[PDB]
Amino acid sequence: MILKRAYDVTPQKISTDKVRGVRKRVLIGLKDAPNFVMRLFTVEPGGLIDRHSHPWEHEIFVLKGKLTVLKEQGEETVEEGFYIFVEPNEIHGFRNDTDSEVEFLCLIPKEGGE
Amino acid sequence: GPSGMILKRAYDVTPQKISTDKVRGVRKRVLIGLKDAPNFVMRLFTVEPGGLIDRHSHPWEHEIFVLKGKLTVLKEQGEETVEEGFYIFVEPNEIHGFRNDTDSEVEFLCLIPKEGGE
Ligand SMILES: [Zn+2]
Ligand SMILES: [Zn+2]
Repeated sequence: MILKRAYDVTPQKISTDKVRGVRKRVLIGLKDAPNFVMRLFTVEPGGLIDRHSHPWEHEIFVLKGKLTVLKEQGEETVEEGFYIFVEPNEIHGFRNDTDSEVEFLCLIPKEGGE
Repeated sequence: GPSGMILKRAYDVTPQKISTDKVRGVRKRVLIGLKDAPNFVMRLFTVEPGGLIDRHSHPWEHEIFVLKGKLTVLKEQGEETVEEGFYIFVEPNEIHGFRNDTDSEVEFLCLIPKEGGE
């Protein structure tokens, strides 16, 4: 059994053509998990995960801040204490329009990798 | 399967009492349940002060994230308390349980493969 403070997992900085101002922690990855993986994302002020889709779902819980969720058309802001279920193949992305860091838990089935 | 995305305040789900031979002082909210989940389910558990999930095991894993409070985790050998911001991975068949030794509610997210129910 693994018990660990999430913050202590080293975050990975992401800065690409589609993702900027984002850090990813893999809390429960493919080494350990037989079916699905647990990640924790931190979105800096102004950070962006641009619209994309994939053949697997997301299950998300917003831990801190106000997260802007991009939809195929339009967007919706939600707060700490919201959960989000993104169906497979649905277009989605994320932005942080606030002045402080936003954090969310994100789980995907193993085929999504970590 | 269906398209779209659900975005919902977890507290809009009513916390339902869990009461079994091996659980007392616990409530649960099913957030992403069997009716919708392709692969795994998301629950939010509330452990009342003094609540207890006795040591047990089952043929599926748990993935847990502690949202609020100090959670005492029961292991096959001894126990360890963790707090908000900790995650826990419980392997299939590993003995585990939980206690809330504090005077306030403890909350944690708990995800299992959907073959284990909701
Ligand atoms: Zn995605
Ligand atoms: Zn269990």
